[PDB]
Amino acid sequence: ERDCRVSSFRVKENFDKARFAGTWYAMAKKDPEGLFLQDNIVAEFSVDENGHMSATAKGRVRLLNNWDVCADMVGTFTDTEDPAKFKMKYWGVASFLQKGNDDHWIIDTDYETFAVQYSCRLLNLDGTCADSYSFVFARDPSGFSPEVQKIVRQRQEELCLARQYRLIPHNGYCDG
Ligand SMILES: C/C=C(C)/C=C/C=C(C)/C=C/C1=C(C)CCCC1(C)C
Repeated sequence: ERDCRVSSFRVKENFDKARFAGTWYAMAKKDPEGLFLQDNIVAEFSVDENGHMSATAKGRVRLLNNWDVCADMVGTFTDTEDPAKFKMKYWGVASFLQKGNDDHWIIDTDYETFAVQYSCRLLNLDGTCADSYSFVFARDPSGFSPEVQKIVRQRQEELCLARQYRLIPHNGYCDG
């Protein structure tokens, strides 16, 4: 039944950049292949006068050589024909941190409690996703109500990502 094609995934209706501004604590995540942020992830979103969205993010990353580093990351977003789908250019303040460009979609959000984000980095020949990442954010570091948890589980299912997220710890590693 349900369609796993990236192109059929619903997104946030009439997304509002200005209401999305602010601090968002990552609560759970579904990792992509390769190096990614491990934990202690906190993102901060901003929208200037011209409507240009940007964000800064802090998170712990395990370098291949076993060092643990706190990554200071920056991302700028470009608008598209869909208010909830953006192209994200990102880079770190330290030269060794990953740089790239990645789609950034806002699956769902109430602006005040939770948000579900999603990025497909590589499409299969059938249109499904072969390499994705998804974050579940909260406005409160204490998490969500059971009521909101139900909604979030729903969205995970529609991303065909159910049963594949892991809880993310916050223990002050990058100053929390
Ligand atoms: C080794 C360093 C690694 C992998 C860093 C990866 C950082 C990455 C995914 C950052 C993504 C985000 C940015 C910039 C802005 C806010 C939201 C996101 C979606 C949190």
